Amino acid sequence: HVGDLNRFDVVVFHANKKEDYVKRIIGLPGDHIEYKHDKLYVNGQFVDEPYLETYKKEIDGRQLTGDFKLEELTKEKSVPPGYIFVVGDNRLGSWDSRHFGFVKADTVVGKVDLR
Amino acid sequence: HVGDLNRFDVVVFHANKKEDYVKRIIGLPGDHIEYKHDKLYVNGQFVDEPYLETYKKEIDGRQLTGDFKLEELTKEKSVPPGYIFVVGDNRLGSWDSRHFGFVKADTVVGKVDLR
Repeated sequence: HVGDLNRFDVVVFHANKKEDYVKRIIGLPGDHIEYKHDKLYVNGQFVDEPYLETYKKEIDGRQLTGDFKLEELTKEKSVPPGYIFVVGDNRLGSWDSRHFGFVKADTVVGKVDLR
Repeated sequence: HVGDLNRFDVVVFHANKKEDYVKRIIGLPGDHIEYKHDKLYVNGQFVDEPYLETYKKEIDGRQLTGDFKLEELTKEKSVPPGYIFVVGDNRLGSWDSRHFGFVKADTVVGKVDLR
Protein backbone atom coordinates (compact mmCIF):
# COMPACT_ATOMS: atom_id res chain seq x y z
CA HIS A 1 0.00 0.00 0.00
CA VAL A 2 2.84 2.43 0.85
CA GLY A 3 4.64 1.33 -2.38
CA ASP A 4 2.11 3.23 -4.54
CA LEU A 5 2.57 6.43 -2.47
CA ASN A 6 5.12 9.09 -3.40
CA ARG A 7 6.48 12.01 -1.48
CA PHE A 8 4.54 15.13 -2.34
CA ASP A 9 1.41 13.24 -3.45
CA VAL A 10 -1.79 14.75 -2.04
CA VAL A 11 -3.76 11.97 -0.46
CA VAL A 12 -7.15 11.34 1.02
CA PHE A 13 -7.05 9.25 4.20
CA HIS A 14 -9.78 7.91 6.41
CA ALA A 15 -9.69 8.43 10.15
CA ASN A 16 -12.18 6.73 12.55
CA LYS A 17 -12.93 9.41 15.15
CA LYS A 18 -14.77 7.29 17.73
CA GLU A 19 -16.51 8.99 20.58
CA ASP A 20 -18.61 8.25 23.66
CA TYR A 21 -21.74 10.37 24.29
CA VAL A 22 -24.03 10.56 27.32
CA LYS A 23 -27.79 10.95 26.93
CA ARG A 24 -31.05 9.85 28.50
CA ILE A 25 -33.27 7.16 26.99
CA ILE A 26 -36.71 8.62 26.27
CA GLY A 27 -38.00 5.98 23.87
CA LEU A 28 -37.50 2.23 23.69
CA PRO A 29 -38.50 0.04 20.74
CA GLY A 30 -42.12 0.47 19.80
CA ASP A 31 -42.58 3.78 21.56
CA HIS A 32 -44.15 6.84 20.03
CA ILE A 33 -42.77 10.08 21.48
CA GLU A 34 -44.34 13.53 21.39
CA TYR A 35 -43.47 16.76 23.13
CA LYS A 36 -46.18 19.38 23.31
CA HIS A 37 -45.93 22.47 25.44
CA ASP A 38 -42.93 21.12 27.39
CA LYS A 39 -44.69 17.88 28.25
CA LEU A 40 -43.60 14.44 27.25
CA TYR A 41 -46.10 11.92 25.95
CA VAL A 42 -44.88 8.34 25.51
CA ASN A 43 -47.46 6.29 23.58
CA GLY A 44 -49.90 9.13 24.16
CA GLN A 45 -49.50 9.13 27.96
CA PHE A 46 -48.08 12.06 29.83
CA VAL A 47 -44.85 11.28 31.68
CA ASP A 48 -43.36 13.69 34.22
CA GLU A 49 -39.61 14.50 33.92
CA PRO A 50 -38.36 15.69 37.34
CA TYR A 51 -34.78 15.73 36.16
CA LEU A 52 -35.66 18.66 33.88
CA GLU A 53 -37.00 21.00 36.57
CA THR A 54 -33.65 22.73 37.15
CA TYR A 55 -33.21 23.26 33.41
CA LYS A 56 -36.76 24.64 33.08
CA LYS A 57 -36.22 26.94 36.13
CA GLU A 58 -33.09 28.45 34.55
CA ILE A 59 -34.85 29.61 31.39
CA ASP A 60 -37.56 31.79 32.93
CA GLY A 61 -40.95 30.61 31.59
CA ARG A 62 -39.48 29.70 28.23
CA GLN A 63 -40.01 26.26 26.70
CA LEU A 64 -37.15 23.84 27.27
CA THR A 65 -38.00 21.15 24.75
CA GLY A 66 -39.33 22.23 21.36
CA ASP A 67 -42.57 20.62 20.29
CA PHE A 68 -42.43 17.62 17.99
CA LYS A 69 -44.06 14.35 17.12
CA LEU A 70 -41.56 11.56 16.48
CA GLU A 71 -42.72 11.11 12.90
CA GLU A 72 -42.00 14.79 12.14
CA LEU A 73 -38.33 14.35 13.06
CA THR A 74 -37.61 10.78 12.01
CA LYS A 75 -40.23 9.74 9.51
CA GLU A 76 -40.80 6.67 11.60
CA LYS A 77 -43.79 6.63 13.88
CA SER A 78 -42.25 4.46 16.60
CA VAL A 79 -38.74 3.69 17.79
CA PRO A 80 -37.55 0.83 15.60
CA PRO A 81 -36.69 -2.60 17.01
CA GLY A 82 -33.07 -2.73 18.19
CA TYR A 83 -32.91 1.07 18.64
CA ILE A 84 -33.44 3.76 21.22
CA PHE A 85 -34.43 7.44 21.15
CA VAL A 86 -32.19 9.53 23.40
CA VAL A 87 -32.38 13.13 24.50
CA GLY A 88 -29.95 15.17 26.62
CA ASP A 89 -31.21 16.72 29.80
CA ASN A 90 -29.65 20.06 28.75
CA ARG A 91 -32.29 20.27 26.02
CA LEU A 92 -31.41 23.60 24.46
CA GLY A 93 -27.68 22.70 24.25
CA SER A 94 -27.88 19.02 23.35
CA TRP A 95 -27.33 17.27 20.07
CA ASP A 96 -29.37 14.10 20.33
CA SER A 97 -31.92 11.80 18.58
CA ARG A 98 -33.97 14.86 17.75
CA HIS A 99 -31.16 15.73 15.40
CA PHE A 100 -29.43 12.49 14.42
CA GLY A 101 -32.23 9.99 14.83
CA PHE A 102 -32.26 6.65 16.52
CA VAL A 103 -29.28 5.09 18.25
CA LYS A 104 -28.62 1.36 17.89
CA ALA A 105 -28.95 -0.30 21.29
CA ASP A 106 -25.86 -2.44 20.81
CA THR A 107 -23.74 0.74 20.75
CA VAL A 108 -24.61 1.42 24.43
CA VAL A 109 -21.49 0.68 26.50
CA GLY A 110 -22.77 1.56 29.96
CA LYS A 111 -25.37 2.97 32.25
CA VAL A 112 -24.71 5.99 34.36
CA ASP A 113 -25.48 6.09 38.08
CA LEU A 114 -26.26 9.76 38.45
CA ARG A 115 -25.67 11.12 41.98
CA HIS B 1 -28.88 -5.78 24.71
CA VAL B 2 -32.01 -3.56 24.61
CA GLY B 3 -33.61 -5.82 27.30
CA ASP B 4 -31.28 -4.42 30.00
CA LEU B 5 -32.15 -0.81 29.03
CA ASN B 6 -34.98 1.11 30.71
CA ARG B 7 -36.72 4.30 29.77
CA PHE B 8 -35.15 7.19 31.61
CA ASP B 9 -31.79 5.44 32.13
CA VAL B 10 -28.82 7.68 31.32
CA VAL B 11 -26.56 5.80 28.99
CA VAL B 12 -23.16 6.08 27.45
CA PHE B 13 -23.07 5.09 23.77
CA HIS B 14 -20.25 4.86 21.31
CA ALA B 15 -20.47 6.51 17.92
CA ASN B 16 -17.83 5.96 15.16
CA LYS B 17 -17.46 9.39 13.55
CA LYS B 18 -15.43 8.43 10.46
CA GLU B 19 -13.97 11.13 8.33
CA ASP B 20 -11.85 11.65 5.22
CA TYR B 21 -9.00 14.22 5.34
CA VAL B 22 -6.81 15.63 2.57
CA LYS B 23 -3.12 16.32 3.14
CA ARG B 24 0.22 16.16 1.37
CA ILE B 25 2.77 13.42 1.99
CA ILE B 26 6.03 14.98 3.20
CA GLY B 27 7.66 11.89 4.68
CA LEU B 28 7.62 8.24 3.66
CA PRO B 29 8.93 5.37 5.78
CA GLY B 30 12.49 5.91 6.88
CA ASP B 31 12.52 9.63 6.27
CA HIS B 32 13.75 12.22 8.71
CA ILE B 33 11.96 15.56 8.33
CA GLU B 34 13.10 18.98 9.53
CA TYR B 35 11.83 22.46 8.88
CA LYS B 36 14.20 25.31 9.58
CA HIS B 37 13.55 28.86 8.53
CA ASP B 38 10.69 27.84 6.20
CA LYS B 39 12.81 25.27 4.40
CA LEU B 40 12.15 21.58 4.24
CA TYR B 41 14.96 19.10 4.73
CA VAL B 42 14.19 15.45 3.99
CA ASN B 43 17.03 13.21 5.23
CA GLY B 44 19.09 16.36 5.62
CA GLN B 45 18.63 17.51 2.00
CA PHE B 46 16.83 20.69 1.13
CA VAL B 47 13.69 20.15 -0.93
CA ASP B 48 11.87 23.05 -2.61
CA GLU B 49 8.06 23.27 -2.15
CA PRO B 50 6.61 25.32 -5.05
CA TYR B 51 3.07 24.56 -3.98
CA LEU B 52 3.64 26.71 -0.88
CA GLU B 53 4.64 29.92 -2.67
CA THR B 54 1.10 31.32 -2.74
CA TYR B 55 0.67 30.59 0.97
CA LYS B 56 4.04 32.22 1.78
CA LYS B 57 3.17 35.28 -0.39
CA GLU B 58 -0.09 35.82 1.52
CA ILE B 59 1.58 36.14 4.91
CA ASP B 60 3.99 38.99 4.19
CA GLY B 61 7.52 37.87 5.16
CA ARG B 62 6.22 35.77 8.03
CA GLN B 63 7.19 32.12 8.42
CA LEU B 64 4.63 29.67 7.05
CA THR B 65 5.85 26.46 8.61
CA GLY B 66 7.10 26.56 12.19
CA ASP B 67 10.53 25.09 12.77
CA PHE B 68 10.79 21.52 14.01
CA LYS B 69 12.82 18.37 13.84
CA LEU B 70 10.68 15.24 13.51
CA GLU B 71 11.95 13.83 16.80
CA GLU B 72 10.81 16.97 18.66
CA LEU B 73 7.20 16.40 17.58
CA THR B 74 6.93 12.63 17.43
CA LYS B 75 9.71 11.18 19.53
CA GLU B 76 10.60 9.01 16.59
CA LYS B 77 13.53 10.05 14.48
CA SER B 78 12.21 8.68 11.18
CA VAL B 79 8.79 7.91 9.74
CA PRO B 80 8.00 4.39 10.90
CA PRO B 81 7.52 1.49 8.46
CA GLY B 82 3.92 1.32 7.23
CA TYR B 83 3.30 5.01 7.99
CA ILE B 84 3.45 8.42 6.40
CA PHE B 85 4.00 11.99 7.65
CA VAL B 86 1.49 14.39 6.13
CA VAL B 87 1.23 18.15 6.22
CA GLY B 88 -1.48 20.45 4.81
CA ASP B 89 -0.47 23.07 2.30
CA ASN B 90 -2.39 25.70 4.31
CA ARG B 91 0.26 25.34 7.02
CA LEU B 92 -0.98 27.89 9.54
CA GLY B 93 -4.57 26.52 9.37
CA SER B 94 -3.92 22.80 9.08
CA TRP B 95 -4.19 20.06 11.63
CA ASP B 96 -1.80 17.40 10.42
CA SER B 97 1.04 14.98 11.41
CA ARG B 98 2.73 17.85 13.20
CA HIS B 99 -0.12 17.60 15.65
CA PHE B 100 -1.43 14.03 15.53
CA GLY B 101 1.64 12.14 14.41
CA PHE B 102 2.03 9.53 11.75
CA VAL B 103 -0.77 8.24 9.56
CA LYS B 104 -0.98 4.54 8.71
CA ALA B 105 -0.52 4.09 4.97
CA ASP B 106 -3.32 1.55 4.70
CA THR B 107 -5.81 4.28 5.71
CA VAL B 108 -5.09 6.18 2.46
CA VAL B 109 -8.15 5.76 0.20
CA GLY B 110 -7.05 7.83 -2.79
CA LYS B 111 -4.67 10.19 -4.46
CA VAL B 112 -5.73 13.62 -5.54
CA ASP B 113 -5.05 14.98 -9.01
CA LEU B 114 -4.72 18.64 -8.19
CA ARG B 115 -5.54 20.96 -11.13
